[PDB]
Amino acid sequence: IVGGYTCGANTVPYQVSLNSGYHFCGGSLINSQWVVSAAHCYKSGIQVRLGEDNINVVEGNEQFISASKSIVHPSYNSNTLNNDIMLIKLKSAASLNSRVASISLPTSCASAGTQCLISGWGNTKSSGTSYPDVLKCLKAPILSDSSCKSAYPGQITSNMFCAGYLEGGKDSCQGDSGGPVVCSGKLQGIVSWGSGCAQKNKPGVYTKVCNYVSWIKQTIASN
Ligand SMILES: CN/C(=N/C#N)NCCSCc1nc[nH]c1C
Ligand SMILES: [Ca+2]
Ligand SMILES: [Cl-]
Repeated sequence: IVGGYTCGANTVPYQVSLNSGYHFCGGSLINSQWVVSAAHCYKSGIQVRLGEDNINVVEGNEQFISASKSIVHPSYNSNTLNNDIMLIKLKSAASLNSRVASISLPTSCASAGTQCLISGWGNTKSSGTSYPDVLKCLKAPILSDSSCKSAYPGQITSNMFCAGYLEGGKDSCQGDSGGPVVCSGKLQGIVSWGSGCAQKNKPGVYTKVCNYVSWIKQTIASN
């Protein structure tokens, strides 16, 4: 997260770190046994880390649970990033509490202007590189479809929305991938892609989760 603030330990209790020897992607807990992330975060050997603030220090609220099953969206295209969504089933149910909690799926799609909370352990600099160890937060509005398409001509599908600031300075970045965009207690987005981070007229591009709710519920019900 560039131009954000320190969330505060366990204030984003649905935020997960995906770990393969190191944090490499975020995710969102949507029930005791399932995480939503980006398809582009897919790899084997995933350990899901919940109750995390400092990902380099055991602080006392962590649950470390291995993935049993990953499911990349059937229609994921790694070239266009269309349908950038993946489900991870945990080997055991997470123990749910104030610091480890599922986030609600949307019943309706969110609209441009809706303020959202974007979070992750990604890079904090526009130019150069510094990884925070504690979770960073950004309040960002959803941008209009027309702005998003003007910013990235030829690239924005019906499964994508822009959120952030066309003036730049405030964005998601490298390592925030797969992480949540929450708007009024609902998971409306997944950190998917962008052009650099926090550049003028190059806002963050998010997976539009409301399009995927029936696939998510169907998949959970049979897996
Ligand atoms: C992560 N999504 C973003 N939000 C915004 N801006 N940032 C876009 C670039 S981040 C770095 C990168 N680019 C390709 N692969 C990787 C890991
Ligand atoms: Ca920790
Ligand atoms: Cl529009």
